[PDB]
Amino acid sequence: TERPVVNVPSEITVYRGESFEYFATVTDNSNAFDLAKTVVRWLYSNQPGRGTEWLQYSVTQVGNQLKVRIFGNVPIDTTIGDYTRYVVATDAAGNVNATQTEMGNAAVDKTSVNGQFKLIIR
Ligand code: NA
Ligand code: NA
Ligand code: NA
Ligand code: NA
Ligand code: NA
Ligand code: NA
Repeated sequence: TERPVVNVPSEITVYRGESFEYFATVTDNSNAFDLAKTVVRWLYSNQPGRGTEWLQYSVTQVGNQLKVRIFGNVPIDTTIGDYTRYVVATDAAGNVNATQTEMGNAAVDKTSVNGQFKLIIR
């Protein structure tokens, strides 16, 4: 009950040669966040990820929630396919919606964590 909660589109579809601009939301029972530790990343590191290096995000406080803008410009030559990515949010007290251990276990087991989504390039 102390962890923040992301709502993100389960499948974010982007197209070669086009930009995109999707939104996710974070809520927390404390109403307060660590915006510097709220990120969009691939599994392995706090980075956008190989094959999706153009994936960008921004974090804004709106009232008691976070607005997470997920955006970028997809190069015309980008490789098509499907990638798993993550919105990892931190409340002001340092609680997270998903830990790296939870993320790693889900990736191996083919299960999911809060904030996980599929990024599909067409
Ligand atoms: Na909390
Ligand atoms: Na949801
Ligand atoms: Na839902
Ligand atoms: Na554009
Ligand atoms: Na709240
Ligand atoms: Na961390």
